[PDB]
Amino acid sequence: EKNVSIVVAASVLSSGIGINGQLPWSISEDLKFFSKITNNKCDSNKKNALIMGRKTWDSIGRRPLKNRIIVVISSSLPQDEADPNVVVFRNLEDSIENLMNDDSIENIFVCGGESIYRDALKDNFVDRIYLTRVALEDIEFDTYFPEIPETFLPVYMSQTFCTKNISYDFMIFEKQLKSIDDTVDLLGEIFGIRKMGNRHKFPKEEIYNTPSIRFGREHYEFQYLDLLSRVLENGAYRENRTGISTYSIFGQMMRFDMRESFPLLTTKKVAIRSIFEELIWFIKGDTNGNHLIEKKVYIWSGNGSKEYLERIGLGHREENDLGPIYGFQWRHYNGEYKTMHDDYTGVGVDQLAKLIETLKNNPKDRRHILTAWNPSALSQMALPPCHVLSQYYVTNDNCLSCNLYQRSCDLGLGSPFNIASYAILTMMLAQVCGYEPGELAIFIGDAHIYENHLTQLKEQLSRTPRPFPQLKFKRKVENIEDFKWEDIELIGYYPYPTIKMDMAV
Amino acid sequence: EKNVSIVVAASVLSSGIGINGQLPWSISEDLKFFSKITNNKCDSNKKNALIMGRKTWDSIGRRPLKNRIIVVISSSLPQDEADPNVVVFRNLEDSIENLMNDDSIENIFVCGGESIYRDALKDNFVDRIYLTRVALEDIEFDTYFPEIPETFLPVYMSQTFCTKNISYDFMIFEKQELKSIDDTVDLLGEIFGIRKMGNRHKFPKEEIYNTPSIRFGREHYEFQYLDLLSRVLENGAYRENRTGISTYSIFGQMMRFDMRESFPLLTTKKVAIRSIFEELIWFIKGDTNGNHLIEKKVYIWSGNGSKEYLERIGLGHREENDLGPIYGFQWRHYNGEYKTMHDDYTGVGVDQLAKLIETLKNNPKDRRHILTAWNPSALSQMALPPCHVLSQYYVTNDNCLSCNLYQRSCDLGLGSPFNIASYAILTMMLAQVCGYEPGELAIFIGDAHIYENHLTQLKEQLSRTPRPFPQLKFKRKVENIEDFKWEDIELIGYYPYPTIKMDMAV
Ligand SMILES: NC(=O)C1=CN([C@@H]2O[C@H](COP(=O)(O)OP(=O)(O)OC[C@H]3O[C@@H](n4cnc5c(N)ncnc54)[C@H](OP(=O)(O)O)[C@@H]3O)[C@@H](O)[C@H]2O)C=CC1
Ligand SMILES: NC(=O)C1=CN([C@@H]2O[C@H](COP(=O)(O)OP(=O)(O)OC[C@H]3O[C@@H](n4cnc5c(N)ncnc54)[C@H](OP(=O)(O)O)[C@@H]3O)[C@@H](O)[C@H]2O)C=CC1
Ligand SMILES: CN(Cc1cnc2nc(N)nc(N)c2n1)c1ccc(C(=O)N[C@@H](CCC(=O)O)C(=O)O)cc1
Ligand SMILES: CN(Cc1cnc2nc(N)nc(N)c2n1)c1ccc(C(=O)N[C@@H](CCC(=O)O)C(=O)O)cc1
Ligand SMILES: NC(=O)c1ccc(C(=O)O)c(NC(=O)c2ccc(Cc3c[nH]c4nc(N)[nH]c(=O)c34)cc2)c1
Ligand SMILES: NC(=O)c1ccc(C(=O)O)c(NC(=O)c2ccc(Cc3c[nH]c4nc(N)[nH]c(=O)c34)cc2)c1
Ligand SMILES: O=c1[nH]c(=O)n([C@H]2C[C@H](O)[C@@H](COP(=O)(O)O)O2)cc1F
Ligand SMILES: O=c1[nH]c(=O)n([C@H]2C[C@H](O)[C@@H](COP(=O)(O)O)O2)cc1F
Repeated sequence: EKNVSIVVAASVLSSGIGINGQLPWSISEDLKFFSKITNNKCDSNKKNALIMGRKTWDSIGRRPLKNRIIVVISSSLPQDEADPNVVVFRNLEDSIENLMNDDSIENIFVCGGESIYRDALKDNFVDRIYLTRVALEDIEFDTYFPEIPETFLPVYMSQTFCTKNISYDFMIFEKQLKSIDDTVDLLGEIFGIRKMGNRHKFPKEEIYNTPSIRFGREHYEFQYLDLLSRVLENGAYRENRTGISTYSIFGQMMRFDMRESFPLLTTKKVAIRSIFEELIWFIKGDTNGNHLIEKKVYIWSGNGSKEYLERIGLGHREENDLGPIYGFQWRHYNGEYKTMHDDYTGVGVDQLAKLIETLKNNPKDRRHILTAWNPSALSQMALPPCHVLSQYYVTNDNCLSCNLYQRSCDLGLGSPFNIASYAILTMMLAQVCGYEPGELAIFIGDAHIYENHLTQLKEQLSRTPRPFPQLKFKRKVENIEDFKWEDIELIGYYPYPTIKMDMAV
Repeated sequence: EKNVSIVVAASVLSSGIGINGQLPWSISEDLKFFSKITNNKCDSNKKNALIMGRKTWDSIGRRPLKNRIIVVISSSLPQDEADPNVVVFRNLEDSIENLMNDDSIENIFVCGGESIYRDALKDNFVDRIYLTRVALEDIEFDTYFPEIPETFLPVYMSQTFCTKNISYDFMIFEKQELKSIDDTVDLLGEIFGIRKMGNRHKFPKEEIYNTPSIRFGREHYEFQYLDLLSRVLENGAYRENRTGISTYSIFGQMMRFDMRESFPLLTTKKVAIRSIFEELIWFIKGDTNGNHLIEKKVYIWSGNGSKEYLERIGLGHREENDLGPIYGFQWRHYNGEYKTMHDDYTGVGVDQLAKLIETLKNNPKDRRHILTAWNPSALSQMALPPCHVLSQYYVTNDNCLSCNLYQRSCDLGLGSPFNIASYAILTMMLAQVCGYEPGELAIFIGDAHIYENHLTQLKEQLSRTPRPFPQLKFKRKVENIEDFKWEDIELIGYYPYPTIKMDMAV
């Protein structure tokens, strides 16, 4: 009685694993993972057994795998005894004799074959599942990994990795002291909200995304879903300037890798083009909302209407003249603002240009900072800056990381946009300055969920995350303002359906 | 064979537990903790046994404790059989008969007596220790808890709690003698190098981890600082900076501290709290004259305000200690045209602090309570660009004031404890002026680094197990935030480890 694990690499949506007798992809790291997971053993005087079908045995050239024993399921292959590293059985059931006798076999791996997978899961021989989720779906398959039965639950989901612009994930499925916890519970019974742990309660299972993954929430999309869960658990019900009240907490953070993937949420289709258009609108220094409306981007329409402007005391302002906001403090900080039609070339401090110059002239400098919080101009703005401050860091291996402090975070609408936007901005700065993308950390003050999003976000929490996509630039620009939407290629983005959520004005 | 736990409340330094036959303090929550930990059982048809000495039995009025069975060790008390809730034994060894027979006893607690504690530890009967550390040392004791033997290791240390301005901690000591996920993660980290982000944030090795036996119970929020030190020592890249002293640096970290039940002043090192207050009130008043700090015997800004340093950074025209428009000039006169430190700036610039107070007490649920010091127009005029760059403030529904701080650059040896204590004091001042209670303090850090001439010192600091945080109280309620004086601050129950000298990088 020992352990049996399926090892498979399947596509993310349709679970395709093969085409015309070979693999539909070439990922070296996935083969290295197969090797290390099938060689992983405890007793040096024992070997592991790798069960595979006959066509799979043909796929690997009919040659043995070093240090392991291959078990081929075939009804026609001659039961040869010459090779002690390869043995043939007439059916999968008889081949499980590695359990009964043969104490020199430590662990068993079901290594390939749609038929082998299917009748190993149907016969309930499988204890564990090592699944490599590959983000390739618009290709041809003829062999599929069967659907994982409900008796299995996921216990691990790795970060997204990238090979040849292909995103992939690693997941584990499993078939399914107290004294410290008791003392903490007693202290939390004695002290009420006086104990800070009671103010940061762990989210209940009903609001926790994929709860069976307890210790292996490595995929960095969990940094967003778990913040959603924390707000749902501990969020105080509070009113704000809009008619829609929120559930709010104060002081949170999220980390995202940008070396091996692009942090665009997969549990919901995100409008990446509107994000890019808003970001390039910021970079060019523009505050004219009509330039966004003309490009079919309407995210600033609510905060730039005649009624809203007259209500907040800017009735003199033109229709979509948002005032000195993001991109006017970026390029013309402390500049005397008049209208959106005037020429501001030369006035104010160009934070972006000085930032680029310092990033490529003094990388280890600790002052790479871009701010939008200008107390002298807050009254002239249609909306004070939400993503308030950002800092940039050049690693010793020439990667560019970004920190963002955001004073107020609409988790339903604003947060995915902010994640993708500052990811794109860090990538642009890295290309312009000759670096690679690093990490993205977002520090949040008032993180809140609007009450008219509760149905939506909870729905989003029911969807198990998929591996992040990749984002590449088609050309190397000479100035950061020259980026165009056609220059951006989004590779391997297979999200869940769109979740409509109304904005609070 | 069942579990045996000592339960004791002792002072933080000398381990005093009694005086003149009674307790040297009155902490209700600690008695409630004793009750809940001695009543905690699994079988409803069983009871717990509480072993105590005879003088201890006199201290509690010689009356039984509800739902439990008291075991009194005495050589003269009559072995009465009338009370089934109290039983007497002639020695501690015979009283351990609860193990051999009496299956109605689930757990055993050694509940008091210096002699009982001492010969229960000497006889090696004790499995666990529940210790309440009380921060009271300048009083008289006649009864002490014996030294914890080396066979015990701490596994839990709670946050600091406050009762009647007295700080205390809860700790657990234990006597000592799935893997699939870990193996898969290790294999992925072998395949991918620094390509796997986990390998860029490696868990600190035991040799640089403060009190390593506390694995799952690092609740004391001083661990938020020591663990950041450890993370920098583990993953910090060796980097040069504008000073001659290189650092080990990482990017993107955070620390949380409670301010409702304690004051986050580090205990693993004696911190100059007076200099912190003086610098903070110097900021609040709008002052940029370093001589005003030097006159009060505070020399933290001398290095960045010398004639040589000013001439070196291009401010040779500037007077000796004229630091320029820095912290407290952007607070009170933001975007104001700076001349010298002697001129009158009353009215010029934006008074961020005043508007912050007005908005905090007029619109508490507003999401724009922000104080910034990063002014790109004035960076060149500053003797040093702002480190604690931006701060935001939040009013909870229960009328508490919490603070978030983004800090672009963090000297963990010198600057970080000062920043923690300083923004704690500032949040408390704002809370008193606006009529709230102190809440939480979160610090978000960009370049968190350790200067290489601090490595020995901080390592020394990492060898010291943290003590409970002290309390900080104000003696009077001021009418304006600028009226705070050093005499107005009372620091109660601060018993730190000795000072660790560390030189500043200019
Ligand atoms: N992405 C991944 O992880 C993997 C992908 N693949 C891909 O999948 C494809 C091959 O898999 P697949 O098409 O399913 O072929 P198989 O690997 O399952 O091999 C099938 C053969 O196994 C024997 N066999 C299967 N079931 C039985 C049974 N119940 N009794 C007796 N013999 C049996 C038969 O051999 P016989 O005809 O001699 O009787 C059968 O022809 C290839 O493209 C391969 O590259 C393969 C492995 C892993
Ligand atoms: N902070 C805390 O957690 C606690 C503090 N305390 C404090 O400590 C003080 C009292 O404790 P303490 O002074 O140590 O007195 P004790 O509680 O240890 O009681 C001592 C008595 O126990 C009996 N005894 C002890 N050892 C033996 C033995 N080997 N054989 C027979 N009898 C024995 C003797 O009783 P006899 O003379 O009858 O033979 C002895 O006089 C009080 O101030 C109390 O408030 C008490 C409990 C807990
Ligand atoms: C059966 N098969 C197809 C194949 C391809 N990718 C997979 N990926 C996964 N996650 N799981 C599988 N079962 C799997 N199977 C295989 C099996 C082994 C090798 C192989 O060459 N293995 C070498 C790998 C050498 C190296 O890259 O280090 C080894 O030593 O195990 C190739 C294809
Ligand atoms: C022996 N003793 C002194 C005393 C005081 N503080 C301590 N604190 C600790 N952590 N551990 C001790 N052994 C301890 N002992 C005691 C024991 C019980 C009670 C007592 O009144 N217990 C009630 C608690 C009453 C309450 O609700 O406050 C109970 O139900 O157990 C008081 C003093
Ligand atoms: N289903 C989806 O998740 C989804 C699909 C499509 C879009 C799309 O715009 O294409 C979308 N995003 C928005 O509507 C949207 C709107 C505005 C801002 C930024 C902002 C400016 N002022 C704001 N004031 C408040 N209260 N809150 C905000 O967020 C913003 C960011 C995003 C969401
Ligand atoms: N560690 C101890 O035990 C200890 C004991 C006593 C004192 C004391 O001054 O009494 C002390 N603090 C300082 O020396 C000190 C000095 C300066 C600043 C702020 C600052 C301004 N410019 C800085 N440039 C750099 N690189 N780094 C800084 O921190 C600062 C804060 C603190 C530490
Ligand atoms: O980039 C943005 N990110 C964001 O989260 N908001 C949300 C935050 C808040 O829910 C709302 C307005 O913030 P406040 O009402 O505090 O002024 O806009 C707006 C943006 F433009
Ligand atoms: O309040 C302060 N906090 C702080 O951490 N420093 C340290 C951070 C850094 O080690 C040094 C100079 O920062 P920088 O070289 O990035 O300008 O001052 C200075 C302060 F005044």
